[PDB]
Amino acid sequence: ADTIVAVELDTYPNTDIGDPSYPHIGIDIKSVRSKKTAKWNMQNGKVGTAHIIYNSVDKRLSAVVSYPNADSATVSYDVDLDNVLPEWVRVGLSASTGLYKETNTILSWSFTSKLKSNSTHETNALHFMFNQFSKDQKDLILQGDATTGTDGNLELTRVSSNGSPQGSSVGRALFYAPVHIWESSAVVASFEATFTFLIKSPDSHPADGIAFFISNIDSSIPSGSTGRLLGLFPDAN
Ligand SMILES: [Ca+2]
Ligand SMILES: [Mn+2]
Repeated sequence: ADTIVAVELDTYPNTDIGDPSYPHIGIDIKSVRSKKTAKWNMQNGKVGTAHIIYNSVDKRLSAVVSYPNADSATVSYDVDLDNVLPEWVRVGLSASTGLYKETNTILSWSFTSKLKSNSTHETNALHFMFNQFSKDQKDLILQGDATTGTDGNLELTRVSSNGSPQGSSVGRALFYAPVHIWESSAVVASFEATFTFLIKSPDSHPADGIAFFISNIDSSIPSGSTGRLLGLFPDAN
């Protein structure tokens, strides 16, 4: 199976797999059962922003999610990602719906990784920023139902022509180039990610959520990962 580290924006509480009884943000280390969660006052139909940060000295994966005019939600988990992830990874966004549904629209996405080595004022770095997506976005690997270009957005899950989100959908977008998160001469490794999202649902119970994830470079959507598994995991272990 894939190796997955993710920050989940979980819109639907599945209490039998350890979700709290409310929408929440969580840190997932190789399991959909988050190592840490925090309550998330999700807003149907409003544009939100998520930030993810980590560095190899502090070994703490942290995330913050907010909306304009509202307080934020934050979650952190102490973990050495070099003991979890391989040396080369791909980064991406994932989303799903199940019997309950929502739009999982990405309006922008940025990522920065830095490897600071032993040699004088070195730094290896990768940075990308999307503030709009075109219909043929060649530097994204789209998987499942994900599409780009509709209103210049990245639609991670299926939406009808009338704009209604569809259930039982799963889709991901990974940045085309592999990302180097560890090197033998590196003295500090760090990354940060930001994405803005629009989760819209005609229903009182939207599902299932959006995640920023880091994976083995050849990661693909696991079989049966619609719904609560967020397109990231093959089971709820
Ligand atoms: Ca859930
Ligand atoms: Mn959850």
